[PDB]
Amino acid sequence: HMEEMIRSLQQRPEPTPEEWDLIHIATEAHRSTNAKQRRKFLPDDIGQSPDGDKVDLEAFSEFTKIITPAITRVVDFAKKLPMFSELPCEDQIILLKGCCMEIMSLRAAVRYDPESDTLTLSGEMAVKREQLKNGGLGVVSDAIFELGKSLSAFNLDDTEVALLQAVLLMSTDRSGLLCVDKIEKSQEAYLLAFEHYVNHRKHNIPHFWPKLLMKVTDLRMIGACHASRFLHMKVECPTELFPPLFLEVFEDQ
Ligand SMILES: CC(C)c1cc(Oc2c(Cl)cc(CC(=O)O)cc2Cl)ccc1O
Repeated sequence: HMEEMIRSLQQRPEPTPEEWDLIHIATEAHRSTNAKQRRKFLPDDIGQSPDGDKVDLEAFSEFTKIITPAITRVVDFAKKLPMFSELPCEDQIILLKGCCMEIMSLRAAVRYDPESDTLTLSGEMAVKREQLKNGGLGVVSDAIFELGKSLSAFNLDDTEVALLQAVLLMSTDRSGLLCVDKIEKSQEAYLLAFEHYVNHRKHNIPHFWPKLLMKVTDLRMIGACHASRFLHMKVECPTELFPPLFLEVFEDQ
């Protein structure tokens, strides 16, 4: 026990004005690159749940038509982060390929609406778990909805979502990177700045930070699992339906 005491005995350092700068740049890089009022729903006849793993081409088409902008927004987000913009093109590619699905999934998960039990892709199209699943994501769809439901309680604000994206972007998990050190350092700086921003928000939730950190694992699973679905998508879907950017970002794996 002694949880209440231990909790209160913990030091909650606020953000140092080095971290407040990061937290501001990042927060705006995020806000300016991610756009519920006039959100159009995706027709219930599209992707309505033989072949246990068949991909509904119609649904798939609807999602690939809006994926290029979604991917462009993540790239735009990265470009607005100093420590990223200064990296070699090759590095930016590897980083982007390594976190694009995660960030896109995070943005989808936070736009989750419990009322309608849907997600809003590109901040406009509202999709039901079934549709996104038949459209190609399969279980990954189940995973993003599961994450979206659980993130409602966290009340993440633009900054937490923003730093969470920076943390995902600045990873040295993939190979072929050049500036491993500089990225590593940006990672640690964002994590630290992120943690202090969470101390500042004072969430009425027990072990919030540790829990929010576990969401990163959820997103990386979604990311990794997405690479599989993508392969399955290339098998089951006409190549003409795959936009160029979509292919560059998820192929070669
Ligand atoms: C079906 C297939 C084309 C596919 C859909 C897919 O759906 C999403 C889309 Cl379009 C856009 C976003 C992010 C956003 O809301 O901007 C987030 C998500 Cl999860 C992600 C990866 C994929 O390979």
